[PDB]
Amino acid sequence: KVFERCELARTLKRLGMDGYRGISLANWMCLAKWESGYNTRATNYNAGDRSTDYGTFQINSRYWCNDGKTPGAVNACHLSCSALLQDNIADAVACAKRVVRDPQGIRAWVAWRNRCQNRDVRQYVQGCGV
Repeated sequence: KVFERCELARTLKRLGMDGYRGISLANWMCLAKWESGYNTRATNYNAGDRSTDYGTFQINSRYWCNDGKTPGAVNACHLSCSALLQDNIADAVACAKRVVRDPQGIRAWVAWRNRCQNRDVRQYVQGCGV
C-alpha cells in the first residue's frame, strides 16, 4: 500500500507516534517519506552486508526482524520481516517504537540525519488535521 501523506499522518497519530520518546509526528513523517515514499511494500536488499530493509520505515533484518537469511540476526522486535510488508502498519509501528528506544533514537536512521534533522519539516504534517 502507498499511503497518501495526510492519510498516513492521522494513522500514525492514532497509533501513538506523536511525541513518542520525544519524536514529533512531523519527524516520523519525514522519515517514512525518505525511507519508503510511504510504501509499505518497500524492500531494499543490502548486497554488501547480506541484510534487507523492510517496509515503510525500512527496518533492518540484522537486528529488528527475522527473515531467516541474515547472518547474526537478533530479532529484537520478535517479528517476522514479512509482518513489516503488510497494508496494516500496526506491526511496523510497534517495531519502529522499539528501534527508537535504543540510545541513538531517531538518529538510528541516517536518512533522518540527512533529510530531516535541523530542517523545516512542518510541510510533512501541514493540512492533515493532526
